[PDB]
Amino acid sequence: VHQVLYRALVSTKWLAESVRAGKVGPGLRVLDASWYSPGTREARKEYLERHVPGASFFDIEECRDKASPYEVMLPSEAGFADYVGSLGISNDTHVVVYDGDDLGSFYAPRVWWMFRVFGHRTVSVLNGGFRNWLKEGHPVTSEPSRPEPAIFKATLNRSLLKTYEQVLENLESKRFQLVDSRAQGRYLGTQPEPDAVGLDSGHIRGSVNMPFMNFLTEDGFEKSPEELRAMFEAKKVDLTKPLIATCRKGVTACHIALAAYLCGKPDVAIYDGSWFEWFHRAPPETWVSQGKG
Repeated sequence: VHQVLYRALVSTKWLAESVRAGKVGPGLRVLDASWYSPGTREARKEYLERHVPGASFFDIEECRDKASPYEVMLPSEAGFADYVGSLGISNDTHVVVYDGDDLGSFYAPRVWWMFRVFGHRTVSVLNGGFRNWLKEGHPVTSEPSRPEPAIFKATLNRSLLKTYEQVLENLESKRFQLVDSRAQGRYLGTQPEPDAVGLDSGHIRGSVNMPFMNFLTEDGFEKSPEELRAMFEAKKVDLTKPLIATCRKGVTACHIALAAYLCGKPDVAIYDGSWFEWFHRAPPETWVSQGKG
């Protein structure tokens, strides 16, 4: 089972029984892919302390194009491959991803999207994250997880990724819908982009703003299809037409993609470079801010 539409979301209950069943192994690998702004939370430490039994830590910082000047850029296929392989994940395993965000889901979508872009379809996100796992009393541990290495092969699926040149052309073709998942304020230019030197805020021209946190519920669970569908709609985003999601560094843009997929559209592509690279590569005329004119 890989699918026309594979199980994008698994539940806590689901994960718990699998663990109990002794399901975690070569066919099922769990991953913590938590990441937080420097000086706030310590993901890896947090992970070492308590993690779903048998879970591994997935390091965003390690898994990327270390050689690019931009933030968290996709690694190469070989890179990706060796990485996931060492975590004991083969082309045959079903990958479950989670993060510790208080919102319930921040970085997990990113990892989900990363597997897919590299050619794996059997990957899913724990709905309501570690937040929920804990809140429900599921089993936690600090024991070390040491998976046996597996061989994984990956293949880039160019259609789920967009580059600079491609978003630029889109400026003229207008063929795909550009949706921005950043906080309204950063989108509008009213608030500044954090963790950058000289980086101005604002958005690519003709982009639409869809704040990630709007797809989650107070309890930190994904909204329901009916809910998601009405959202894209109220926003004048047509699931029927082509769509490109962007953000700051192509992280929460993945929340646009997962929401579309549970809505039946699995082909939302992600602008990995995002605003960070855009701001440093494009002509200023291509963007706008509710400030610096």
